[PDB]
Amino acid sequence: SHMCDAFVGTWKLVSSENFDDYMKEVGVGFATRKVAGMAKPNMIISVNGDVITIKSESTFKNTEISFILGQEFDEVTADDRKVKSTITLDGGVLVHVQKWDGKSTTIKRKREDDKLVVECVMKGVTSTRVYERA
Ligand SMILES: CC(C)c1cc(C(C)C)c(C(=O)O)c(C(C)C)c1
Repeated sequence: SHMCDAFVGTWKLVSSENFDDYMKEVGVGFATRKVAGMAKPNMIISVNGDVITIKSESTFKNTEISFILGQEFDEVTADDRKVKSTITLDGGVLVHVQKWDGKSTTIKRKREDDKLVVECVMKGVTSTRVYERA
């Protein structure tokens, strides 16, 4: 067994708070914010050896990233930012930092009770998105 095994599974978004404001802070345009904010994605997380894959599937966009912990990769985000991403495990929490254009945002993914909690931070603005097992 692997430590990320707690994250492995198919997850569905059941609540989202302050995501529009998070997206504003990130720089997402009006029309993208409106459509992306309406999305209720399924998040699919799998682990194969050292490689973790996180898929996001919704009516807005289907995204997929695969990565090894601590090793930087290029990511194109759902809002079409080209970012440099590094994901690490810090005391059981997946910490995902995205860097682009001199800016930085951090997305934390945590297991809490039976839920998977995603905290998105851009400067002083935090959005909390909660997922349950699908
Ligand atoms: C528009 C940007 C900021 C964004 C969009 C999405 C969806 C709606 C495709 C997601 C997500 O995969 O939940 C995320 C997560 C990485 C929180 C970010």
